[PDB]
Amino acid sequence: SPGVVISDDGYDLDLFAIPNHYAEDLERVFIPHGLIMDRTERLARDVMKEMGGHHIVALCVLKGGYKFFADLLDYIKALNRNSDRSIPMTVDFIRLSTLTGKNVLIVEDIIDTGKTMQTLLSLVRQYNPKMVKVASLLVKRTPRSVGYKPDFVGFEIPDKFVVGYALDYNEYFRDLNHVAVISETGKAKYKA
Amino acid sequence: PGVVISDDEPGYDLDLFAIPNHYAEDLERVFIPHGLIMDRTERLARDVMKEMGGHHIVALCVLKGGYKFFADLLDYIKALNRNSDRSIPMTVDFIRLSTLTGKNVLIVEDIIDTGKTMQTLLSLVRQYNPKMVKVASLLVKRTGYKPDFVGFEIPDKFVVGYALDYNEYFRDLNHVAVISETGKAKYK
Amino acid sequence: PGVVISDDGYDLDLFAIPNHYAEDLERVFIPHGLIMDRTERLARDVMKEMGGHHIVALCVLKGGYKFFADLLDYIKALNRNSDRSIPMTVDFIRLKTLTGKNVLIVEDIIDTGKTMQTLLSLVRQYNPKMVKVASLLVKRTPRSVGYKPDFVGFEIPDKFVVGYALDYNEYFRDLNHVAVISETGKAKYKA
Amino acid sequence: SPGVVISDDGYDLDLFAIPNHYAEDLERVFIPHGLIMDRTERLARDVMKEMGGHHIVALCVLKGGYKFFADLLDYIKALNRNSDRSIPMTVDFIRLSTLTGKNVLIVEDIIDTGKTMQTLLSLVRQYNPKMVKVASLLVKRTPRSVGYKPDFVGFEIPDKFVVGYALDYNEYFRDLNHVAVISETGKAKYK
Ligand SMILES: Nc1nc2c(ncn2C[C@@H](CO)OCCP(=O)(O)O)c(=O)[nH]1
Ligand SMILES: Nc1nc2c(ncn2C[C@@H](CO)OCCP(=O)(O)O)c(=O)[nH]1
Ligand SMILES: Nc1nc2c(ncn2C[C@@H](CO)OCCP(=O)(O)O)c(=O)[nH]1
Ligand SMILES: Nc1nc2c(ncn2C[C@@H](CO)OCCP(=O)(O)O)c(=O)[nH]1
Ligand SMILES: [Mg+2]
Ligand SMILES: [Mg+2]
Ligand SMILES: [Mg+2]
Ligand SMILES: [Mg+2]
Repeated sequence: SPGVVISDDGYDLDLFAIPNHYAEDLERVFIPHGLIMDRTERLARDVMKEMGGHHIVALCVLKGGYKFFADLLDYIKALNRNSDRSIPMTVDFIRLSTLTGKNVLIVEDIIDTGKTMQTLLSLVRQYNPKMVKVASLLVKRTPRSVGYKPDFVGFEIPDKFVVGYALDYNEYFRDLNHVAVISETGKAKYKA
Repeated sequence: PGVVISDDEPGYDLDLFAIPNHYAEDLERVFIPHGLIMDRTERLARDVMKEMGGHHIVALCVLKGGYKFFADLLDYIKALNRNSDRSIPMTVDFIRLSTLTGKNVLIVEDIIDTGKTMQTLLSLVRQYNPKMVKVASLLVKRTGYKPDFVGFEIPDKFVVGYALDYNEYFRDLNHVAVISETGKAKYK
Repeated sequence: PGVVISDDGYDLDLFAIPNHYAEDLERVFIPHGLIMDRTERLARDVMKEMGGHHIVALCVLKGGYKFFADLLDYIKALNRNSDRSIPMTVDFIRLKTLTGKNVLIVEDIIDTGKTMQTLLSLVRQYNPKMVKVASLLVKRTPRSVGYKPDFVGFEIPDKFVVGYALDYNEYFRDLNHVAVISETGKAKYKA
Repeated sequence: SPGVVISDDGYDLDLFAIPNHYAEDLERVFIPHGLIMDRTERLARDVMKEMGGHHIVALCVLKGGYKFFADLLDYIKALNRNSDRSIPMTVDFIRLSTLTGKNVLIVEDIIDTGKTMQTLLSLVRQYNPKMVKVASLLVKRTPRSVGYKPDFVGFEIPDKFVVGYALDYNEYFRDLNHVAVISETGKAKYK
């Protein structure tokens, strides 16, 4: 499954709640915060359906997108809360030999080209894990794609630079809970 | 007109969201996920404080149904009043009325179909001489009355989930989804 | 008797409180989150004792709608994971079809117990199958007639509380915590 | 302020929502999940008042306590969301240079002996940040303490081994949302 597909055919900024200091820094809102949560909940169910059998090593990729790792884990925890079974789980943050013979879940916020995840997978596999599966919230339909496709995808978004929820721009838009396309005004205002 | 959901867009495939297993064959598509509703409802609260709130607000919920939306909408409204340095008094009430005279009356509805409910309701409310009468409807069914505040404009399909029910079923369904012919015959 | 708050709450400066309500409160008895956690368990106690026959949830007016909405949400949450289509009736009543029904009366606060005793007397003449009362708050008061609800959220001291579901002359609705009103705020918002 | 003080002098398990597979693994619930959130919300406000405004560096200490770090930041980001000002913020993790000239906030889940923090504070202060302040969800009231006190304290708990929310035990109890006292059955089952 390609996940929730958003074609090239989001929302107007006036239809949702937006921080006033970001009003001119955004073009449109692609994915409202609540829509992310609902999809993330289903993602957690998909993961726990196949991977959630026993002990899980959930790896968060750093840096950028910790909010998605936190929310995904909460939904996963909520499922364990009603499983009639005490299930242990390892939670760590990649940027070692603990992964050997484990069910590893790599969690990423966004995959653009796919170079990051391809490098990361070719390194985790250098050890001896039972299996490595990757769950990503966002996946760009970009011509810059190397070809990689995650095992779990939340949203498939157009090839536009997005901010909000878990994605920041020079450590801005962290208080922005919606996934939104940055504008040239915001891109320039928050330049490093 | 609010968040428009056109006829040509299919909505959301049931495979993409969390749905009660007992409602699996009873739904066709998910139009509006629960989180989408809350986000839109949050903005609607801001729109209410924009045009209203200059005077004492009387929040009117209409029975039956839509109490869930009335509850959520007021929560966002009360949240806006929390960040104010002024203690805002607000009156809540439920109808099928002397309290309305000289007040800003907000009639909260979950869905508008034929529009006959609101037309009959408006006329009676403005008889009691309010300072302002406005209507907040979560859903407007594309089936000559237009609300002041609209959450979503949905196609002509019988929807259930979130505040909306069918023979008191689908109350546990948090998403606004289109009912199927199976579910229609099932819970008739 | 549910969570017991003895005569022996919290300081206002330890929680998130509306600045305009600073002088109007003495103490915070029950933070909003603590209400939610207890309400969640209450909903399970209801399903374990009333989830046998179709439930007619009756909300008592005025006040207590917020507790009614939250209680139902946790109830509906249990129905989602039941793998069964469970129909539920919701309705409202005031200071005044139920025959052979499993009726759940939802109240926010029981003080003297006169309201519920009167209500229960009225409902039982329609001859329902079962009547049970779930109250969020129950006061330890000498003015109590002796009535005890089937489901209790919190047993609180004999103090006039506001917040969450309880208002005072249409004030304190934005207050999410159950808190004791002060003489300052009570005289400030008097009608 | 010493934070919300829980005396040695908690809540019964039968009053709150608790997973069935942890039933015999717990003695008593000290802090329900919702109570934590209400307190964490106030802490975030204290933080933003005192060290907020401009740029801060949020450091989470590994391992454990990521949950409290996530929730505290959510409340912080909620504050910045309604501030009418674009506030930048660094989020980072560290396990025992960018910090220099910045407002460093160390976020801990629990402080017991205080050996972890005094060591951590000494290292961070070497890089001459503009200031270093520490927010701990739980401060364990114990004579084993070195005498260190955080700038921000959520709860001052008795000297009992607690699990839940952000405190795990051999990677168990991660699904437990309430801070509860572990039993001997659970301390041996998850050995
Ligand atoms: N804020 C923001 N950052 C982005 C975006 N696209 C790429 N990046 C850069 C980083 C952010 O984590 O991701 C690259 C993943 P890779 O191309 O597969 O190696 C974007 O739309 N928004
Ligand atoms: N569950 C469900 N109920 C509906 C729907 N359309 C109409 N109704 C009937 C009721 C529901 O509250 O509303 C009527 C509004 P009116 O025709 O303008 O007076 C629908 O799509 N779903
Ligand atoms: N806001 C507020 N109102 C209260 C309180 N105690 C009593 N009341 C009045 C009403 C309910 O609002 O109590 C009637 C229940 P009964 O005495 O058992 O018949 C209180 O602490 N706060
Ligand atoms: N699950 C649990 N773990 C604890 C507890 N007390 C200490 N620890 C261990 C670790 C944190 O997990 O404490 C280090 C802080 P320091 O002792 O001040 O240097 C406790 O009550 N529960
Ligand atoms: Mg990332
Ligand atoms: Mg209606
Ligand atoms: Mg009442
Ligand atoms: Mg720690």
